[PDB]
Amino acid sequence: EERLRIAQYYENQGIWVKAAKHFEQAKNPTKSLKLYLKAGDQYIDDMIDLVCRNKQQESLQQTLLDYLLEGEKPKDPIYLLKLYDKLGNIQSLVKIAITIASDEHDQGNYKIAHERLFETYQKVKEHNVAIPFDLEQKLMIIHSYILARKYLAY
Repeated sequence: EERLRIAQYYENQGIWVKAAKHFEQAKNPTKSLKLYLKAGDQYIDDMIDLVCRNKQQESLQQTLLDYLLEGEKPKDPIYLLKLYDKLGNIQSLVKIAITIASDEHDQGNYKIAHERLFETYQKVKEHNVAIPFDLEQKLMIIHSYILARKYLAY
């Protein structure tokens, strides 16, 4: 009942790492997302838990996505993909995964691209959504190249 005063007086003490998390437990999703916007990348997972806890609001996920779109340079795709999957949209998952896998394929890392495409294929299969043709075609081509290399090794 008295969360807001505790959070305010704790923020007035000069610290802002634990008071920001307290604003989350203050039954104030707006303040929660507003302060979590300025937090780090490692804290994002916790906000995803908040998405599991406060499904009424829709601005938190949108603004987290907006802040992470232009955040620094491209990062580990699987983190963004799993957080979008927890959000519940798989088409953007396939799109981003295909983009990153194509980048790796052009860089020459066929194994990493194949692994990421297989992971995306399995994730799509779990959600019972029809597998996009481009994803399957790229996975088949890379798998065929890997099999050809393995058979040439024999």
